[PDB]
Amino acid sequence: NKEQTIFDHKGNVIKTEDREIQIISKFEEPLIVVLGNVLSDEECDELIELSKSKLARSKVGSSRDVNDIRTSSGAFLDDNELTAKIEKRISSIMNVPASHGEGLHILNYEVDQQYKAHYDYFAEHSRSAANNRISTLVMYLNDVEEGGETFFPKLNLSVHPRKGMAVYFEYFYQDQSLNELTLHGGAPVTKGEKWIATQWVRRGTYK
Amino acid sequence: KEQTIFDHKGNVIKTEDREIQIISKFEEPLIVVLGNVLSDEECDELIELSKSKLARSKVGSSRDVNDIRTSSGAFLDDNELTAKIEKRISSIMNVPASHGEGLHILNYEVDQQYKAHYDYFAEHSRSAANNRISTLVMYLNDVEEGGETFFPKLNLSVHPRKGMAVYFEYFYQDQSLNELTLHGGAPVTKGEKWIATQWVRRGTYK
Ligand SMILES: O=C(O)CCC(=O)C(=O)O
Ligand SMILES: [Co+2]
Ligand SMILES: [Co+2]
Repeated sequence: NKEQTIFDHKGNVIKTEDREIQIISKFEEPLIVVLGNVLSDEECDELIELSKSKLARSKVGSSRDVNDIRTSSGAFLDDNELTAKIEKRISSIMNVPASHGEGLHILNYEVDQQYKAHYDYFAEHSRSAANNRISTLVMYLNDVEEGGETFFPKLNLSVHPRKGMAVYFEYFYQDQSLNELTLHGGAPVTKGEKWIATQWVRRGTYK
Repeated sequence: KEQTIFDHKGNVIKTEDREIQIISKFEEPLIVVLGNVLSDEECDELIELSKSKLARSKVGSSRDVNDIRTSSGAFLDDNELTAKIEKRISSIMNVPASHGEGLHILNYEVDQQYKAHYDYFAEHSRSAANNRISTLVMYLNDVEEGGETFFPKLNLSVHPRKGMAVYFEYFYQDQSLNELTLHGGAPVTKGEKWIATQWVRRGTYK
């Protein structure tokens, strides 16, 4: 008897209020789902541009408080109608209220940059682990000429960037060994560049 | 790790007439989800060809699909379209089109399925002298619900999406790797499922 998952959409599409998302493939335990048609091309481009501080003194996401998680690398977007619209769609996908999301986090990889394998949930006895992360949505905002795979090294599987698509995965299982298998990284970009939006989702209301 | 037939290491496969998208990979045994394999028009035309073929061959017999029997009536007749598609496929699969059996068409209506099976033949069968080594399953339409291609020993499934495909191979020296490619077509629960399949042999098959 498999454990319950947060994501429980049973078909080949997720009908959200403003967009029909395609369920492409999935690995079952832990649950890793490739999703098509998550963002339009225009939404992808706008999220990239919104992430830019453009050498000004104020960092994008400056409207976030000392209770907010702060990202050294990349930027959390400031809330607006677009991010709210997208967070609502993502909430239908991830089956959790948008109030549990940390907000759209944008990251750029230049050529040869990578993200070493890591967990998205916080350390077990950490303080952040009181309202720990339970699931991730990584959205590909552009096409990557070569490289840039999201790889899960303990599962020997990867998802390749494709503009408008996403990879979803969760790690709220009671057998910790399942959460351990969501170890993942971003492979080096070897030609071109890579842009992603990540939604990290908390067990409890976050914002 | 054993070398795979499928050689493509980037995010796209550039064929003569089409740029295929590599969407995701399970490494061992190798299972690859491919985008943009067939245009919408190619999918639509393959289905119309199948309807003619299934009708003219008076095919469509059993309740569910079944790997015991032959299925000659469900291979499309060779024409310009099919040759063009097999040429593309051969660049994807990295095996000459002369090793392919040809575009085999299957249709599933509600509650029909294809129970888990290996595509390759058992050792010492007569077909094992020139055994199948890899499969490409192309989704020719969208399926309201159900109809996933599933691999039960790997807990992995590919959902039908018009124009996409799932590639997998089973030519490993480690027989346990080949046995992990056990796979089936899950019941359609809403709508209907059309696929084309290319099975590729170790040696020439033309
Ligand atoms: O219908 C499916 O998804 C699987 C098809 C299949 O098993 C085959 O053609 O070899
Ligand atoms: Co991560
Ligand atoms: Co099969």
